[PDB]
Amino acid sequence: AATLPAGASQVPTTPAGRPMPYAIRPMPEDRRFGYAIVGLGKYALNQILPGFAGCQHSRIEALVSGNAEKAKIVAAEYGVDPRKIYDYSNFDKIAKDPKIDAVYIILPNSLHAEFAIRAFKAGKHVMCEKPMATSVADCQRMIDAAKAANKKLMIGYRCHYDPMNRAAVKLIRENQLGKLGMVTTDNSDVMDQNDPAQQWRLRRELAGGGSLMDIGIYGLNGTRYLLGEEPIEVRAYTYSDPNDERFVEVEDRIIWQMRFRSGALSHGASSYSTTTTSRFSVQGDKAVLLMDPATGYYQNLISVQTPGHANQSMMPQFIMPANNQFSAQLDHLAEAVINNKPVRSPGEEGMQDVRLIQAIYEAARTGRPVNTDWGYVRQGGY
Amino acid sequence: ATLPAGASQVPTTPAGRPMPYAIRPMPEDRRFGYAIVGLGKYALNQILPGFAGCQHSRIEALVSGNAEKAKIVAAEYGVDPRKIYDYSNFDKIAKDPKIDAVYIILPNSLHAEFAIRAFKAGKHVMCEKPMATSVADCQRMIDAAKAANKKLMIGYRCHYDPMNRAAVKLIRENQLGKLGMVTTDNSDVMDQNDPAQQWRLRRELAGGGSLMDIGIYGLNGTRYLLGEEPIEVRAYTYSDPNDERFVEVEDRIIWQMRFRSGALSHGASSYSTTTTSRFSVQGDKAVLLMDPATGYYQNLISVQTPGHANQSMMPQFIMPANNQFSAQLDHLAEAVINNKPVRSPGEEGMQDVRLIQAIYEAARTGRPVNTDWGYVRQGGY
Amino acid sequence: QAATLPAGASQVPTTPAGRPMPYAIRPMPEDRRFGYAIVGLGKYALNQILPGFAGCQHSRIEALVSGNAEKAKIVAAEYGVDPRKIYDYSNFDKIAKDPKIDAVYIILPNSLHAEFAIRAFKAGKHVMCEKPMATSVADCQRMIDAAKAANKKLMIGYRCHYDPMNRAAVKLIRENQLGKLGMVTTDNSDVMDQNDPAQQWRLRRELAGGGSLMDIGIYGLNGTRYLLGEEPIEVRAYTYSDPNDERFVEVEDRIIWQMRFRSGALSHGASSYSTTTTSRFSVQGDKAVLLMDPATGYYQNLISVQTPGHANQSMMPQFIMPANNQFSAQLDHLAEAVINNKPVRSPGEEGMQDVRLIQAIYEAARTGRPVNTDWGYVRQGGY
Amino acid sequence: AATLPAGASQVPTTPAGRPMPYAIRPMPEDRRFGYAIVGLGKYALNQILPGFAGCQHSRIEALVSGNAEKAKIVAAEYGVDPRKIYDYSNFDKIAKDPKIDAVYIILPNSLHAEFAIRAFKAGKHVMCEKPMATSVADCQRMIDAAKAANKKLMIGYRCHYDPMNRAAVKLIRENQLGKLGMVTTDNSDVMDQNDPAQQWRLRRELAGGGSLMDIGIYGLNGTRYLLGEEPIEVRAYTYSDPNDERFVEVEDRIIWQMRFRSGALSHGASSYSTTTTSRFSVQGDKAVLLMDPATGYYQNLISVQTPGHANQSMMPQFIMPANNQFSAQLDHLAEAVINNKPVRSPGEEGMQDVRLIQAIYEAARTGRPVNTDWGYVRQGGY
Ligand SMILES: NC(=O)C1=CN([C@@H]2O[C@H](COP(=O)(O)OP(=O)(O)OC[C@H]3O[C@@H](n4cnc5c(N)ncnc54)[C@H](OP(=O)(O)O)[C@@H]3O)[C@@H](O)[C@H]2O)C=CC1
Ligand SMILES: NC(=O)C1=CN([C@@H]2O[C@H](COP(=O)(O)OP(=O)(O)OC[C@H]3O[C@@H](n4cnc5c(N)ncnc54)[C@H](OP(=O)(O)O)[C@@H]3O)[C@@H](O)[C@H]2O)C=CC1
Ligand SMILES: NC(=O)C1=CN([C@@H]2O[C@H](COP(=O)(O)OP(=O)(O)OC[C@H]3O[C@@H](n4cnc5c(N)ncnc54)[C@H](OP(=O)(O)O)[C@@H]3O)[C@@H](O)[C@H]2O)C=CC1
Ligand SMILES: NC(=O)C1=CN([C@@H]2O[C@H](COP(=O)(O)OP(=O)(O)OC[C@H]3O[C@@H](n4cnc5c(N)ncnc54)[C@H](OP(=O)(O)O)[C@@H]3O)[C@@H](O)[C@H]2O)C=CC1
Repeated sequence: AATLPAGASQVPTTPAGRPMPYAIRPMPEDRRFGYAIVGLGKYALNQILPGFAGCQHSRIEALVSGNAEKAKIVAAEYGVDPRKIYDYSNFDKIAKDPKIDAVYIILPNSLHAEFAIRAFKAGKHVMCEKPMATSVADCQRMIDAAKAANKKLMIGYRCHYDPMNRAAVKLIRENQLGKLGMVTTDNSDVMDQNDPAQQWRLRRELAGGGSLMDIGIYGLNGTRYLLGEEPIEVRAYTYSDPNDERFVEVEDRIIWQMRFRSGALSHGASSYSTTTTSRFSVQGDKAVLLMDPATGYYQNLISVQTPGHANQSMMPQFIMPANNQFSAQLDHLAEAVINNKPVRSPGEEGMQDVRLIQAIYEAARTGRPVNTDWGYVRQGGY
Repeated sequence: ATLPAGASQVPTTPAGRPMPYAIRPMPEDRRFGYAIVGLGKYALNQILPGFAGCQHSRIEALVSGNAEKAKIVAAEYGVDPRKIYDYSNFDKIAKDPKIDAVYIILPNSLHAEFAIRAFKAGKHVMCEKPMATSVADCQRMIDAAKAANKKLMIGYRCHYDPMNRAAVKLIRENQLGKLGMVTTDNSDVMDQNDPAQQWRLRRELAGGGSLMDIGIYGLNGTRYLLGEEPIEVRAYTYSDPNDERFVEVEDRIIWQMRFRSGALSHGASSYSTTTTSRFSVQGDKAVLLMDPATGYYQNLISVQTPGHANQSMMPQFIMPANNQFSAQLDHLAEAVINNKPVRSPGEEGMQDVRLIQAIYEAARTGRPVNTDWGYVRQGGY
Repeated sequence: QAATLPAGASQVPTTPAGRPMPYAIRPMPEDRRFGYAIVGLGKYALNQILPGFAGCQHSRIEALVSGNAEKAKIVAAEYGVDPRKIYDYSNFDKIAKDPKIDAVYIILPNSLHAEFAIRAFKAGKHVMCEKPMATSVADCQRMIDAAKAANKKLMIGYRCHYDPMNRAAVKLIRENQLGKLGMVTTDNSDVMDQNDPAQQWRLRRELAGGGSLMDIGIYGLNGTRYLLGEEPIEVRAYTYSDPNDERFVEVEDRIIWQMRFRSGALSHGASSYSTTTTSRFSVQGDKAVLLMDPATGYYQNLISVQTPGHANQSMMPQFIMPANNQFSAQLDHLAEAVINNKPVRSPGEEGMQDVRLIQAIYEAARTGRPVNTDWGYVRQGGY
Repeated sequence: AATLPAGASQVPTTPAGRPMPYAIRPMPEDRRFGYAIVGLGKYALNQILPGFAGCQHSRIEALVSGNAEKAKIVAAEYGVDPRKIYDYSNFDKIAKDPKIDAVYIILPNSLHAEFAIRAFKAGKHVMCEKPMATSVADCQRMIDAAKAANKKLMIGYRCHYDPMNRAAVKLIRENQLGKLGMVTTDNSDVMDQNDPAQQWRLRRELAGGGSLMDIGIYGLNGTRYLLGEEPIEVRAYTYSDPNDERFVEVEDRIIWQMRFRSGALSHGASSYSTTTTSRFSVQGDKAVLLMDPATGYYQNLISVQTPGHANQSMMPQFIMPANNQFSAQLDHLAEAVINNKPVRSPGEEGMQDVRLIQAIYEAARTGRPVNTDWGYVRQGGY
C-alpha cells in the first residue's frame, strides 16, 4: 500500500520553523570587502552599483565624484554614509579608512592611470575599468605602482566572469569545435554625441581611441580567450565619414585581421555608426560556435552548429547556476585577496590589449602588418 | 568638420559630470517597508534578493519559526535583529509603524490565518499563490482586508513580468486576430527530499497537487491572455498509484475550458516530467508561442505565421522594465502611495481558487462544471 | 621536407576529360520500376504527390484516373503520361488489363477511399490510400479483407512515417533521451476556407466523415502514438463550433481530446479549422522535453530537446540531404516492400486503428464520458 | 439558422470530376526550353539535374560527358535519348540539333571559357557556373562570343534566384536596416582531397584559385547585392598551413575587407579547413540583418535584429511561395530568351567578381590596397 515518504508525513500542519531551503541561485554570504567607487557615471550607476546586491563578499563603502549633489543622491540610494563621499581632490584621504579595501575606477580612459596609482599609494587594491589606459607606458606605471604597494591590480573584464562566455571557453577547450581555424567578431553601437557619457569618448585625449578602444576591445579580447592563445601579427584598416562631426578625433569603424602561432586566423570590426551588435564566431574543423549575443550585460546566447544541428545554451529560466558577470567580477578581487590568489584579469592582461590595440592602430595607419610576437604569457590561463 | 560642442566642452582633467542616462530602473527610495513571513525556498531565492532592484520597497522585518535561520538571514540583509518575529508574537507587528505591509510566503493552508492576523495588525497584505486552500478562506481574507481598510494583493509575478505584459499587449492590439485556441503546460519533477516540496505532497497543507502549485500559471495565464473568464470547464487527472509522492495530491491533471467569446483552451500541469512552461495562443491571423512562458528569468515569446517567427525577449544591454519580482513588490507600494487598486487583488486570487475547485470537481465527477458566475476583472488583465 | 599535392589532385588532366561518378550528397535517382495509377487529380495530388515522384528512386507515374478530362489531359502532358493511360471513374476497373500499373494511389475525398481501394484490389493492384483511411471502421476492414483476398499490399498515406525529422524524434525518444515519458501535447490547425474547391467536400460529413480531427487532428493522434510508441487505453474529449458559422454546420471546427496510455503516460491535443497554421508536438519525459515545431510540415520541420539552459535543435542540413523527402520516401516505400516481399510500415491495420480511435474520440465528445480503447492493437514492425 | 455554403452543398457524393485545385507551390507549365548539360559531376548530378523537375519551362535535352558509361547511366535516369549524348570532341555537333536551345557548363573553372565559346559558335545560349573563368581576359572572350552569336550569357549565381536571399535584398532596399555601414561574411567547408570533385580544386591551373574562387565568392557577390553597390578598393591577406598537402597550389584561408562609395565597409573570409559556415551580417543604424544559413542549397534563414527582438524568416512549412533557386535559375534563362529580356546574372556580372577576386589576390600578395573603382554598373539592379 503506497504511503507518503517520511519527510512529507512529518511536516506539521501548524506554523513551524523549517530548515534552510535548497539554493537555486547564489545566496548572499558576507560583506567583508569594501569598495570605493570612483566616477558616478553611466556604467557605475546603471551596472556596477546595482551589481553589488548580488555580491557574496563585497559592499560599497565609499563614493568618489566631482558632483557633490549627485554623490549625495547616489549615497542615499545605497546607504553609504555622507561622511565617506570623496571628491577628486581629497581622494588620497581614503588612506585613513581601513574599511576601504579597494577602489573601483570608472572614469574616462585617460584618467585611469593617475587615480589607480594614487590609489596604490593610499595602500589599496585597484579594480580598474577597460581599456586599462591610453598608453602602454601608463599601463606599466600602473603595474609598477601595484607591485610597489604590494596590492592587486584588476581590470574590469566582465566577460572573464560571464557564465555564457565561460561555457564557450570550456566547450572549446573540450575540443567540441575541433582544430580552430577562423574567428569572426563584431561589436557595434550607434554613437550619440548628446549622451553625457559618450562626449568624452569622442575626444582622442580622453578616450585614447575610437570604437576599438571602447567596444572593439571585446572582439579583440574575446578572440584571445576563445582561442586560448595570442596573435603574432596584425593588419587593419579604419574609415570614418570625414563629414561626420562625431569622428573628427576618434575612429568610427575599424577592421583588424590577426594570425596566431597555431595557424588560426581572425577578422573582426567595431563601429560607432551601426546599431547594437555583439557577435563572435569560432570555426573549427568539427563544429562552429556562434555567440550572439556574445558580450551583453544580459541575455547572452551561444550555439554550437554542425550540419543539421544547432545546440543552443543560455542561462536557465528558473535556476541560476552561476552569478551574473558584474557581481562575480566584484567578488573575484575580494576572493583573490582573502585567499592570497592571483586575479584572472591582472594588469598585465589589460596591458596586452592596449599594446595590441596600438599595434592595430599602427597597422591601419601604415597599411602594413605589425608583428606582435612579443611573448606575452597569460598567467593562470584564459 | 568640427567636433560637437558637448564633446569639445568636456574637461581634460578630473571633474564632476551630470547624472548619467538611465538604461535600467534606478533606485529611488525605500518608503514602503515589508515584513517577510516564511524564510523558505521562494523567500530566500527570489523575494529577498528581489528587493535590491525595487524603487520604493525595503525589508523591515522577518517572521520565522526558526530562530537561528532568522538571525542568519537578518544579518545578510541588514535587518534589525530586534525586528525578527516568530509565529507567536507575529501580531506585535501592529506596534511598528515602519512595517507597512506583510508578505506571506508560507504553505498554502497557512495563508489565510496570517493574512487575517496581519489585517488586524493594521497592515497591507501581499500573499503568495495560490491564495488559499478554500474559497471560503479567500473570502474571509477579503472581508478582513476591507474591515482593516487595507489592500490585499496576491503574488502573481507574471502580472508584472515584461514579456508576459508584452504578450498581453500584442494580443489586445489584435496581432493574432480572433482568438480560438490556447494551450498551456507547466511542469517540473517533484523531489520529495526537497524540504520545500514536502508540504506540497500533503493535501492539508497544499490544498491540491500540480494544479494548485504550477498549473495555476496556465490557468491564470489563459485568462489574462484571452482577456476573459471561462464559463465551463472539464478535466481529468491521473497519478501512478504506486508512486509515494502522489498518495494525497495529483501528479498530472489536464483541463479544458470554453469562454464566452467562443475561444477554447486545453492545458496541463505535471509533477513527474521535467521543466516545462509553455503557452500557445492561436488566432486566425497569427499564433503566439511563449516559451519559456512564466520563468523567473529568460522568458521568450514568438509570433508565428507561415514563413515567419518574430521573437521578443529582454534586450542584451538595456532593461526597459523592472524584473517581475521587484516590480511586484513596488506595485503594492505605489498602489498604497498613490491611492490606487492593485492589478492582482484578493478577488483575482479567489477567482483562481474557485476555478481550480471547479476543475477538481470536473475531474472528480467526469462531468463539465459551469463557471459562468459573472466574475469581473477590476482594472483589466 | 616540403609538402606536395596528393595523388588524386596531381592526376587530374588539364584538358577536357571524363571523370568518375561523383560523391552523393542527396538521394540519387536509381530506377522507375514501380508504376502508379494516381486517382483524383486534386490539391494534394497536384501540389505534393505528382511533383513528389521526381525524387523517387524506384517509382513512376504510369496512369491517371480523373473525372475531369480537360484537367487529366493537361496533367498527363505535364508528366509525360500516355494519353491512352487516362481513366475516368467508370472505366477505372480496366487498369487490371495494364501490367505496367503495379499500384494505385487513392487521393479522393475520404468517403470514396474504400470503394476504389476495393475495386483496385479486384483489379489485381497494390494500394496506396490517403488518410484518413475511410469514414467507417467497417469500411476499413472491408479494405483490409479485399487486400488479403487479392494477396496485394495496402498502405495508408502517413507521410510523417517517412519524414526525416519525425524519424529523428522517434529515434531520440527510443534512445531514452527524454527519460520516462509522462505528458504529450499536440496541436494541428489551419484556417478553413470554404471557397477553396478542395475544402468544399471537407465541410460535408457524408464525404469527410468528420471535421478537423479526421482531417488534421489525426496527425496529433497518430503522432502521439508513434512518439510514445504505444496505444491509448482510454480517451475523453470535447468539441465546440460557432453555431452561426456556415463552415461548421455538419463537421466540427475545434475538438480537444486527452488520452491515457498503458505506460501511464498522458496526452492532450486539439485540432482547429478556425485558427491559423499550427503543427506542434511536445513530449515531456523526466529527463528532457522534446518540442517539434513545425512538427508535420510538408517542409521545414524543426525539433528541439530542451533542458534548463539548453535547446538542442535539429533540422534538415543546408547543403546535404541525408534522407529523401517524405513524399518520395512514402511512394518508394511501397515499391520496395513489393520488390523485397516485406510488409509496409503503414499498413491498412494502422490506418484502421486511427479511424477506430477517432470514432472513440467523437463518441467521448458526444457522450461527455470516457471511452475505453483497450482493444489490443499491436503495431507490426514497430512505430 | 446556419446553413452550408453553396460550394460545399454542391459537391457530389459520388465520384465526379472536380476543378483545377488551388496552387500552393509552383506548378509545372511547359518544357519548351531545352538544355545540354556539360560535365556530369558533383553539382550536376546532385543539384542541377534533379533541379529540372521543379522547372516550369525547362527540360534536359542532351548530355555532354567524357565518361560514356556514366553518361548512359545518367541518360537513362533522366529519359535522355541515347543519341543526344555527346563527348568533349563532338561537342560542336549540337549546332545540328535545334532542340538544344542552350548549354549549361558545369566543368572545372579553367574549362568554362573554352566550352562557352564553342557553344556560342554552335549558336546556343549559355549558362555557365561560377566562378566565370580563371582570367579576366577569358571572361571578356566569353562575352565577346556571346555578342557575336547574339545569344545570352548567364552565370550560375543561384543565390540571385533564392527566395530568402531575395527577401533579404528586399527588406534592405525598404530601409528596414537604416544606413548600411558594416557587412560581415564567412563561407567555409572542410576540403577533402579524396573527393573526386575536390581534386581539380587543389590544382591552380584548373581552379584559378583557392577558397575565394570556390566559396568566398558567395560572400563577395553577396556583399555586393546586399549593399546594392560596388567596392572602390580592397585589402586582403591569406594564410595556409605550409605542411598541408591540400594547399600546395591554392589558398586555404583568405580574409578581405572592402570600402564602398557610400562609405559602407565589409570584412569577410573563406576557409577550406573549417566546417560548414555560410553567414552574412549587414549592420545598419536602425537594425542588423543576420543570414544564417546564408547561401545554403536548402534551409536558408534570415533574421532582422534590434534590442529585444529577432524577426526571423524562412521558407513556409506547407506552402512554397517561390520556386527553389535551382529550378528558378534554370527557368530564368528560359524566360529571358522567350521574352527577349536580359538575364539578372549576365556575363558582365560574373566578370566583375573575377576582376574583384583578382584584385583581392593582388592585394593579398602585395599586402597593399588595390583600387577597384573601375565603373562597373549593375544592369537591372541587384
Ligand atoms: N566593462 C564594461 O562593460 C564597461 C566599461 N566602461 C568603462 O567605464 C569607464 C567610464 O565610462 P562610462 O561610465 O560609460 O562614462 P561616463 O561619462 O558616464 O562617466 C565618467 C565618470 O568619470 C568621472 N569623470 C571624471 N573626470 C571626468 C571628465 N573629465 N569627463 C567625464 N567624466 C569624468 C565622472 O564622475 P562624477 O560625475 O561623479 O564626478 C563620470 O561619472 C570607461 O573607462 C569605460 O571604458 C563603460 C561601459 C561599460
Ligand atoms: N510566485 C512564485 O513564483 C512562487 C510562489 N511560491 C509560493 O510561496 C509559498 C511558500 O512556498 P516555498 O517557499 O516554495 O516553500 P518552503 O517550504 O520552502 O517554505 C515555506 C516557509 O513557510 C514557513 N512555514 C511555517 N509553517 C510551515 C509548515 N508547517 N510547513 C512548511 N513550512 C512552514 C517556513 O519558514 P520559517 O522556517 O522561516 O519558519 C518555510 O520556510 C507557497 O504558497 C508557494 O505556492 C513558491 C515558489 C514560487
Ligand atoms: N497526407 C497529406 O499530407 C494530405 C492528404 N490529403 C488527403 O487526400 C485526399 C484528397 O484530398 P485533397 O487533394 O486535399 O482534396 P481535393 O478536393 O482537392 O481533391 C479530391 C479529388 O478527388 C476526386 N473526386 C472524385 N469525386 C469527388 C467528389 N465527389 N468530390 C470531390 N472530389 C472528388 C477529384 O479529382 P478529379 O477531378 O481529377 O476527378 C478531386 O480533385 C483526402 O483523403 C485527404 O485527406 C489531403 C491533403 C494532404
Ligand atoms: N553554384 C553552386 O552552388 C556550385 C557550383 N559549382 C561549380 O560547378 C563546376 C563543376 O564543379 P563540380 O561539379 O563540383 O565538380 P566535379 O569535379 O565533380 O565535376 C567536374 C565535371 O566536369 C567534367 N570535366 C571535364 N574535364 C575535367 C577535368 N579535367 N577535371 C575534372 N572534371 C572535368 C567532368 O564530367 P564528365 O565526367 O561527365 O566528363 C566532371 O564530372 C565548377 O565551376 C564549380 O565552381 C560546384 C558546386 C556548387
